[PDB]
Amino acid sequence: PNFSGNWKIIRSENFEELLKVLGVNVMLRKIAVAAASKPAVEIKQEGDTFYIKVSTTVRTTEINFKVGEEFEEQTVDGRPCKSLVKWESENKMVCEQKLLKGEGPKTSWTLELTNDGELIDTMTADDVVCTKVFVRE
Repeated sequence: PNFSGNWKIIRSENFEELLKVLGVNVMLRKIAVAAASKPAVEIKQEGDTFYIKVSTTVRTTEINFKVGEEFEEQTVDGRPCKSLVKWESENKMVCEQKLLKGEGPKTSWTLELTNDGELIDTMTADDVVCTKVFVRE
């Protein structure tokens, strides 16, 4: 199995709390939760090399990485970070993030494919876990 495709969200849990624990103000949180309610997610996987584009109503990020090699991206609250993805198991990658500037709560993300073809995206900030689930278009 593999991750390539266009993915549409089917479940989202705890996203506002994730932003809240990173100090995001209520006005910005409300805007962000609504903007991300139906994101466009596109993944192109070539072996261990990934391209991932995520677009909300007001923001669009593009990341390019190979498993095991550091790359620059942003945290969920928009801070530049150096990231590193490893395979935790066959279907599941986990990313540790380190801020380029300053300090803050520990943040990470994981992406896992299930046998039924779902993509589970987990983001952690401090002690808060946000889970989103997607299916292929």
